[PDB]
Amino acid sequence: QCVKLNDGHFMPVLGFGTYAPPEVPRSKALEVTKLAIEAGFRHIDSAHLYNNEEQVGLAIRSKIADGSVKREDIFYTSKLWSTFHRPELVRPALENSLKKAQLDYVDLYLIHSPMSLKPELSPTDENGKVIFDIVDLCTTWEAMEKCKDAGLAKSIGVSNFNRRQLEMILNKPGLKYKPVCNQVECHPYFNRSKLLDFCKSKDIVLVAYSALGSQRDKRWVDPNSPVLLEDPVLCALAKKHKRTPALIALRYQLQRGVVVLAKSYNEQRIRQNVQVFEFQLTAEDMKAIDGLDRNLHYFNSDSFASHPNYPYSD
Ligand SMILES: NC(=O)c1ccc[n+]([C@@H]2O[C@H](COP(=O)([O-])OP(=O)(O)OC[C@H]3O[C@@H](n4cnc5c(N)ncnc54)[C@H](OP(=O)(O)O)[C@@H]3O)[C@@H](O)[C@H]2O)c1
Ligand SMILES: O=[N+]([O-])c1ccc(O)c(CN2CCN(c3cccc(C(F)(F)F)c3)CC2)c1
Repeated sequence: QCVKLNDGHFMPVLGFGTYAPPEVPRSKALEVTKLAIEAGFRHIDSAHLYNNEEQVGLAIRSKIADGSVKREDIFYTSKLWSTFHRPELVRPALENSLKKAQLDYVDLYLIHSPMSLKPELSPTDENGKVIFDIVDLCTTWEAMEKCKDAGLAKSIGVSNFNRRQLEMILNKPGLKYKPVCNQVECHPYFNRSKLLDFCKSKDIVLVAYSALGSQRDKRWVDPNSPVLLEDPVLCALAKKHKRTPALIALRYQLQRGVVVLAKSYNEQRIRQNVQVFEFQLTAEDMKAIDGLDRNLHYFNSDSFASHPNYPYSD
């Protein structure tokens, strides 16, 4: 089922992850998203960065056209990339994203990250050092507010913000709309409980990404770090409930009132992940998973760690 946003709109509590790396043909994005919708998914998460909006838009419009689903049955998220943080660029980037997906509006538009870059998805100096930018994100937000006001996005939110960055938006002068959510890295090795409480107290949904340990992408993730789905507690619980570690991890998020994203480009696992609605972890199960937290984020950059808006300390 869904959950009510601080704006009145509803968000399905399970969402499909759509990112896949360059080497996965863009055609593939259209298939998987369709299987996702057929399987039961009603929340779809894309981004400009992901470069798959044409197919994801099509996927959706394809399932409206086969009578599977109405449009308001579907919750579609896109995201503003960091080269577009300047307010005069927010709306054009949203419009672009809509035009690509042949769609009238997105349910949710996010600030992908607070790490502003220079107005190239990854702009780079003479040496290959990525070029930072410093923008007042409150002006980015006022621009996001004009997009909601204009019906182009039903709900607005942020992604990758920490507590301090969220407070910055929440105490902006003349604030019109709270962010409805804050999409963040969240899984049992990095549960973000403190930030989860804060978000809750501000009537902000925490949406978990990489809740399955991520795609372990070579650009971002240290190959040393342990594979989430291989954890013995997550594996013990899978047997215990006759399910898979993935399913344990997803259901874990639901029972803390966290909306959870799951990515798969495999038809079996796409169908599997909706079994998350078929079973319950116990109170003991939950405290056991709570114990797994070890302050480990899969995404890393020595480059970005020195960006003035880097969200994690350390
Ligand atoms: N806001 C951001 O900055 C941000 C960052 C990262 C991600 N996201 C969102 O998060 C979404 C997903 O997160 P993620 O892409 O990092 O991946 P993820 O959800 O952690 O999943 C990672 C891997 O788990 C595997 N997997 C999925 N279901 C499984 C199952 N039932 N059993 C076993 N393995 C399974 C998948 O492989 P297969 O594909 O082989 O099934 C996938 O590669 C992304 O699509 C994106 O929408 C947002
Ligand atoms: O699978 N994927 O490769 C993949 C899939 C979906 C995505 O939205 C992205 C893009 N990410 C890049 C990392 N980023 C981030 C956020 C915080 C810290 C750090 C730091 F620790 F690295 F600095 C990085 C969030 C946005 C990559």
